[PDB]
Amino acid sequence: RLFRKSNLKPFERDISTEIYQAGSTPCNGVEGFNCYFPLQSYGFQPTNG
Amino acid sequence: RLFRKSNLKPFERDISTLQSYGFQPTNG
Repeated sequence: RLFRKSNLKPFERDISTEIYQAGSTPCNGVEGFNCYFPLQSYGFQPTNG
Repeated sequence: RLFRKSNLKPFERDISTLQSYGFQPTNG
């Protein structure tokens, strides 16, 4: 997760995966110019740092 | 909007993000 509505309390986890709205204009649940999905993936390499 | 850090100056709008609103046809 990279975006959230607010901060997270200690020992609290969240499962819901919806597009995180940041600059209004709801994106009808897809990636948007203002609102952005907080759930992304890592890229791992065998020869990275 | 129902929550904010402080009061809003006149003729100032904010786009940063908020709760949805419900309408009924047979309401008051």
